[PDB]
Amino acid sequence: NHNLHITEKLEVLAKAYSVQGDKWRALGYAKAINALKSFHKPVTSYQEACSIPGIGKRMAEKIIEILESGHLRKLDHISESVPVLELFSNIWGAGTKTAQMWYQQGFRSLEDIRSQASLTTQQAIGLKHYSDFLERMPREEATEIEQTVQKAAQAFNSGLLCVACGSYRRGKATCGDVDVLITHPDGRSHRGIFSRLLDSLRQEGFLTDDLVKGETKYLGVCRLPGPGRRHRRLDIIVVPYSEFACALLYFTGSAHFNRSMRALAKTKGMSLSEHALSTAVVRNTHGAKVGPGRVLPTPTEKDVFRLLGLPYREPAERDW
DNA sequence: CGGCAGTACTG
DNA sequence: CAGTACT
DNA sequence: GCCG
Ligand SMILES: O=C([O-])C(=O)[O-]
Ligand SMILES: [Mg+2]
Ligand code: NA
Ligand code: NA
Ligand code: NA
Ligand code: NA
Repeated sequence: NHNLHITEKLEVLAKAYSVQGDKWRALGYAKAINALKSFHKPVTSYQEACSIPGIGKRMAEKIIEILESGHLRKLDHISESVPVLELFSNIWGAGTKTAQMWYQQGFRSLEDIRSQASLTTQQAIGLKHYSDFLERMPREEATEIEQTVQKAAQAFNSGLLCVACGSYRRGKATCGDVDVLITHPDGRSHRGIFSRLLDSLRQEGFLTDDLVKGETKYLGVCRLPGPGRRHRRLDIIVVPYSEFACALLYFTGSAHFNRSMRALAKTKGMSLSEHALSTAVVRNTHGAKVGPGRVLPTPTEKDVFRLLGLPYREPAERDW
């Protein structure tokens, strides 16, 4: 990154808009930041700033003030509430609206939340693990977690396929959580396995808390045995084999990469989800799907790329 | 002007 | 439904 | 916030 002197100032404003609920402006900042981090050289001119995709008049103006002034005046008028809103929205299950409500009600600390806030079941678990969920784990621990799930699943049916996705599959040295995708090549024996799989992982003591228990998605908390272990976020998704490639693609990410790929599909009259890539998709004038297209056959991730007219990208090159 | 990805889960 | 979360 |  040739422009840290810019981005680290911009990230502060981005975070402020985000925790305050200004989602679209924060998205604009996030895109301008990544564009700046991918630039090959320091941006040294206003029109050079305007050069880059994701940088407009407003953003170029801010970069010009930073190079001349070494500073961004807007940083000095960020509301005093933002550090507290960030503290609160780092509770799993509390977002901008809950954080703002707690702030309005006078709460200022996690002690205030603990002693006085009404918490959902999910939020109470997030608060209990507040520090642990802000920490990343070594890649090698994510391996142990994936393998724990795989062995529990394969105890029931040796034919079950289990793949760690997310940042793990993209090759990162540390992971904020573990994402495990499960399917069965026969296209049938994936059904109704959650109850037994989750029960098995609980009997161990491995699964410590459940955040979400849906028919296809589980989100929760695990901890490996022994001393020196922290609680870690674990997501599991079980999908039919017919959807494996799109589910693998979705779950491997990155989030930015998925959104960019899905935006591309839309421009070409298609739609991409975790379930399928569809074509001949009819939408209204607001980009809204009003008529469903046809599912396209996507036996492998490469097929999704190919049908989108894209060169194949290995997971490591999807880390956007 | 208005979209900015598409979906699952919770209560 | 609105809110939050996942990639 | 940016961009079509
Ligand atoms: O945890 C993550 O950030 C992921 O899965 O990409
Ligand atoms: Mg993940
Ligand atoms: Na530009
Ligand atoms: Na949160
Ligand atoms: Na009080
Ligand atoms: Na996850």
